[PDB]
Amino acid sequence: VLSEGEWQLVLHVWAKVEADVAGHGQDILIRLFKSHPETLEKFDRFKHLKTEAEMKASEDLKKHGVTVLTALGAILKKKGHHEAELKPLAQSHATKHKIPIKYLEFISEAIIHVLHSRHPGDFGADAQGAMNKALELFRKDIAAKYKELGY
Ligand code: HEM
Repeated sequence: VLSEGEWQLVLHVWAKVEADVAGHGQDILIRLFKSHPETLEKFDRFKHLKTEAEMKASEDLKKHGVTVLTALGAILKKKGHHEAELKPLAQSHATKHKIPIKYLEFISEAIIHVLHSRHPGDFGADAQGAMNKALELFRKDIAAKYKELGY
């Protein structure tokens, strides 16, 4: 589990993200889609986007980026007790959207990359290690639910 100090580093940089949820959402999803094209194929809403410029110009993508980061924010703020927040997410992503745990690892990488780009001062090695731990916890718990339903 993460220590109180680790959660503090995670939430300190996350407070910086909340100042521009939409901007962060775009960078993260675009990074995910470009680095791992197979993830884009999972979104019927975004499959038509063929260039980074098109992705950046999509208000629909920006809207989803907010949805994603808002859900993640609520999870991170629950620190070591995010059971209630994960249930609906793990459920939909396993059976409805069919998102393998590996894709959650990909988006975690994208999140960490964008955080470093936008908040280097509050995202040094210690904060980076803490965020990695928080995102690993997120994936681990979702994975447990995935195994439960046989996905
Ligand atoms: C930080 C990790 C993620 C979070 C917090 C997150 C959160 C959400 C939320 C809140 C929704 C809308 C409600 C729902 O259906 O549950 C959603 C929908 C969806 N997510 Fe995620 N998601 C994450 C990662 C991913 C990844 C990695 C993929 C695909 C590779 C993905 C694919 C989808 C799809 C396809 C939908 C349905 C979109 C639609 O039809 O409008 N998500 N996600």
